[PDB]
Amino acid sequence: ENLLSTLNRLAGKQMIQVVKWAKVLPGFKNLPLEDQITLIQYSWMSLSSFALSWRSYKHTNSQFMYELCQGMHQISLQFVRLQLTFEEYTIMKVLLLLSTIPKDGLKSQAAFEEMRTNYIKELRKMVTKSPNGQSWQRFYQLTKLLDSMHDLVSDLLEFCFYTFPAMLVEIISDQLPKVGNAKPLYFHR
Amino acid sequence: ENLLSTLNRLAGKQMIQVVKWAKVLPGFKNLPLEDQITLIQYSWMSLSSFALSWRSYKHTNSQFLYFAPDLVMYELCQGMHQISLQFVRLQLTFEEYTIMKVLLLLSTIPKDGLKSQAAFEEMRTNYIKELRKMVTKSPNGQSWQRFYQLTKLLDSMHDLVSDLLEFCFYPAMLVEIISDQLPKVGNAKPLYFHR
Ligand SMILES: Cc1c(C(=O)Nc2ccc(S(C)(=O)=O)cc2)cn(CCO)c1-c1ccccc1C(F)(F)F
Ligand SMILES: Cc1c(C(=O)Nc2ccc(S(C)(=O)=O)cc2)cn(CCO)c1-c1ccccc1C(F)(F)F
Repeated sequence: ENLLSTLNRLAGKQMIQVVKWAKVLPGFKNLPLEDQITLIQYSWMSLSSFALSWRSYKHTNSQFMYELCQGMHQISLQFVRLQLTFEEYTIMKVLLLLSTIPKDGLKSQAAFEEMRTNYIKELRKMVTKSPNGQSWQRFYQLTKLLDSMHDLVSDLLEFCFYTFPAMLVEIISDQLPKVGNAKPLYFHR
Repeated sequence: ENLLSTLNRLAGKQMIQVVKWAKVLPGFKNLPLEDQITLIQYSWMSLSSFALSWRSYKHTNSQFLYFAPDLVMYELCQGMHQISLQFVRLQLTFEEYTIMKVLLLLSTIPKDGLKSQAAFEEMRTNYIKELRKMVTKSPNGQSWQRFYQLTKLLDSMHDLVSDLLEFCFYPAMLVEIISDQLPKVGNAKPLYFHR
């Protein structure tokens, strides 16, 4: 009984710490607030898998739902193969945040597409400086890894839409709403 | 101890029922979501005063401030009771209430301006026009007169609550119901670098 509760409570501790991180990313809180929410929601499983596999690779050197956990452990091993930088994690994290959208599209697809492109360019630039042994190779791998991140979580998004709150919506809109200062509008001066 | 708790809990019951009402108003949920929130926030005391004074005039014919059927500070309540009496003077229609309510919702903004001042200014204008049209059909006893009164009444509604906005300032509930229908949660399209 106790196990599945704690992971849904750690999931919650982090989902609030993701918001705080995303809200410094350039041009995020400059998106529509509808979209901020949608983009964090849709990404979350891609985002978590990466983050978990990362802390595997960093903390216990890729040592520590076994159908489903096996994937993450497998990626954390890939991280050692690539000797992934932090830079490459934080960028690839952002990219995952922007890799899952609704088929409908977002409020401002135009704004979103610039942001994603902006970041995809950061990666491009960032691997004409940290490859191994040319740049184009490093790019092919980091990209294909981000893709396989979707495949890992491919069939487990419906199975989340169950577990998928009033918590985060508080912290996202928190800083953006702009609450003495009030200007009332009169019909006669 | 018990009194001031219940009014802050009736305030909360209504704050959620305002959201649901606003979200059918034409061109509201078409505003920025930042603005929906700001507009409901800033208006709330203008909005409540009108609504309370209205249920006075409708339910008990302007005798007691009918806070609810579950309930049939006097510096401040005196104002509302005073307005509810004005309502009888004008024999205010429901139409005139619901429109004037919307106008109050769009009558208080931050001096900074909203995310989409342009969008907001069209909305307000749109509704100010509804009034204008709506009192070239329900006056008494010419149209221009009825406008002067309903407008000056919406103004006095700001004066009534003039100094009590700080005292309100100085939640996670409504933010849930506003964004509720607007965010658009199987359907997911993941974006691949290689097909
Ligand atoms: C533990 C967990 C987490 C989690 O911790 N995620 C996380 C995301 C980002 C970061 S970051 C970028 O480094 O801040 C850190 C952590 C998300 N979920 C899914 C909940 O809907 C679960 C969960 C719940 C129930 C069963 C199974 C699992 C699990 F996903 F673990 F398999
Ligand atoms: C009761 C109340 C209400 C209230 O019920 N408002 C309301 C708004 C719209 C509608 S509608 C359009 O018809 O749905 C109905 C009702 C708002 N506040 C202010 C709270 O910040 C209080 C309150 C709390 C504490 C002390 C004093 C008061 C009071 F305002 F009453 F003086």
